[PDB]
Amino acid sequence: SGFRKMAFPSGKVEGCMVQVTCGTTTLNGLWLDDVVYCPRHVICTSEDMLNPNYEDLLIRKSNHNFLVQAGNVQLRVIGHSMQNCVLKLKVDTANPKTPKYKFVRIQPGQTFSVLACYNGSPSGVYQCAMRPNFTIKGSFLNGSCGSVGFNIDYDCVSFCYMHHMELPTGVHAGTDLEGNFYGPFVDRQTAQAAGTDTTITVNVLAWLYAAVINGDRWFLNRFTTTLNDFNLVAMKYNYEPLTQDHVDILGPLSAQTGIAVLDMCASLKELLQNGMNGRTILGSALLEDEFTPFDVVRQCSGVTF
Amino acid sequence: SGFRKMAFPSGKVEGCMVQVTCGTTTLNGLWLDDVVYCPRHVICTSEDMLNPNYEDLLIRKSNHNFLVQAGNVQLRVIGHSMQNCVLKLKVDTANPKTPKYKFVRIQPGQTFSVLACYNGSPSGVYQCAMRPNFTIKGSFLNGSCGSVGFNIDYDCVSFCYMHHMELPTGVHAGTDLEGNFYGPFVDRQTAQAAGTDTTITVNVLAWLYAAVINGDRWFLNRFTTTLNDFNLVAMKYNYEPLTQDHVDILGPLSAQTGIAVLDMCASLKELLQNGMNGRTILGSALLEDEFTPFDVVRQCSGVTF
Ligand SMILES: *[C@](O)(C(=O)NC)[C@H](C[C@@H]1CCNC1=O)NC(=O)[C@@H]1[C@@H]2[C@H](CN1C(=O)[C@@H](NC(=O)C(F)(F)F)C(C)(C)C)C2(C)C
Ligand SMILES: *[C@](O)(C(=O)NC)[C@H](C[C@@H]1CCNC1=O)NC(=O)[C@@H]1[C@@H]2[C@H](CN1C(=O)[C@@H](NC(=O)C(F)(F)F)C(C)(C)C)C2(C)C
Ligand SMILES: [Cl-]
Repeated sequence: SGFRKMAFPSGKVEGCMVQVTCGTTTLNGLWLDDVVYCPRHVICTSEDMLNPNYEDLLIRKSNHNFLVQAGNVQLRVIGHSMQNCVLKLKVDTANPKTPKYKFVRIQPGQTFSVLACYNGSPSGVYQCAMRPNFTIKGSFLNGSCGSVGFNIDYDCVSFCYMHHMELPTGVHAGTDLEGNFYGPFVDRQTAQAAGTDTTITVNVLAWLYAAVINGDRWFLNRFTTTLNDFNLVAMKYNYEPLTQDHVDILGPLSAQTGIAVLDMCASLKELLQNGMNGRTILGSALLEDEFTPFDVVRQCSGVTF
Repeated sequence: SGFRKMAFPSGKVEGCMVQVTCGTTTLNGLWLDDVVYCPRHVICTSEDMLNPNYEDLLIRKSNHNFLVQAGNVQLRVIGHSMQNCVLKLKVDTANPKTPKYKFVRIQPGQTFSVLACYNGSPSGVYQCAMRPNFTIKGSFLNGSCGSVGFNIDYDCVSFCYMHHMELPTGVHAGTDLEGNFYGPFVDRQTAQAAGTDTTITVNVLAWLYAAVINGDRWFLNRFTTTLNDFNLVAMKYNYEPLTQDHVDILGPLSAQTGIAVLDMCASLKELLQNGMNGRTILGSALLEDEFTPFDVVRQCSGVTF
């Protein structure tokens, strides 16, 4: 029992982190086989970053201008190319610690672990959600760029996020490993704001199931609701619409607790309309939306990697 | 910017986890050099655990009765001994992945990372505090026993916790790596309850400093207080006394923000007396006490390992 925000074990990703330096700019890279992936703004000075022409800056660089270090060892760069907002440095040595891996573009509402890194060295690991407005609520300082986000499925590391920038409100934005941004953001130092965020309804329901599994049952009411009537009420409180796909994904938790998804929807509607009245659920005074249905099942079933 | 509950990177500990099986009992062990450390109740059946005589059960076991597995590889056991609540199995192979390490007994109020494991395989990592009542608020299922808690200091892993049991309220108890329990608990299935818990004051202050560093400053008032007057008020709200040692440990955050510890104490006193009035601090509606002063400095300075 107990329910905690839990990250994936980071060891398979720790073995892939390197430092990339171009002139006086240093940030983190991800070394898989004989390629190092890092944010393309490694090739800018401070002044370049207000309106950089990356294609123009990269034409003036050659392989030897990229200093890649794996702990104390320099890796010799033997090719370079830009893909969207990511630089790919081919190196003469394959990383012997490369795990089985995939590059995946995640959907808003999905969670992942971030391995925050500085100078190619791991600082810490924590769990994030891709927000509906395409930001993450991270913890990132200057030097963190090229830190990565990932999921593990048994032996396979699915890389989904590379860190690039901080937006107003101290939220974060970055790319998939093909260098395409999540959301409407660009890698330029100019005024950019996230859209209005929305609460990930399907994740709040998953967490109420987690609360029932742990014996926190006070908020269960005697009512059901229709999907249509639930969605009209959720809309008012800036909750995402709940779709039939979301109901189907909640099926395993529903089956395990014996509580129909639309009965839990009736309980969530009463919490939104009436509040929590100074009570907590799983130790929280606010409804939590950064646990997916799969995160709840993994943690409450002891899935390992 | 941003502030998150962050765990240590787990890779150095992931390379030490093994499975130990004695009869039909399986749990996790920690393999350092040529020794495997695990909870001594690996040698009990279900029925033994209501009132076990561990010395008696262990005299009837020999080396070959302990099945240790490191992934697919069986490690041959060549000696065994009991130290307090921990079994030590000597094996014929040194773990080539053994990090620089120490065994340390932590103090209440200190934090550590737990690597939750099942069948010798990592499931997840999260950050805990040793509560004043010698429990942790973990997430542990049947099969998690012998999961470990640790801190990292550059290259050195300080192991502080081995998991043994779950108490009422879904809190957790275990031993240091010398097999001595934290708190008054015993490894027997009998009625045991944690004492009344208390809030770790020095950690709440550390987190209010973290809030100021991140630009959440609404709760700062124009007052100071004396250590004596603060402690009389804290006592009422089941906060630990703040000692001069605690004030000295808060010195670096105090110096960085320019806010004297006793001025922050005046702000905390007003939050305890008046509440938060539906506002949040660093996104939380409750005062958080599981960040140490050192956790705040590491995260807000980007300390790496
Ligand atoms: C990253 O370049 C790094 O760590 N380099 C060593 C850095 C990470 C960033 C700094 C503070 N916390 C973080 O997450 N990223 C940047 O500095 C990016 C680079 C330049 C401007 N960057 C920003 O993050 C801007 N943000 C914006 O301009 C805004 F508003 F659009 F988001 C700030 C103002 C420096 C935070 C790039 C976008 C190329
Ligand atoms: C551990 O033995 C394991 O994982 N084995 C494979 C297991 C971990 C435990 C189960 C549920 N969540 C957990 O953290 N520990 C135990 O079963 C211990 C063993 C027997 C009784 N144990 C308990 O944790 C008891 N607790 C108590 O009796 C109490 F109240 F004192 F705490 C429960 C009731 C099974 C939870 C030992 C103490 C030897
Ligand atoms: Cl909260």
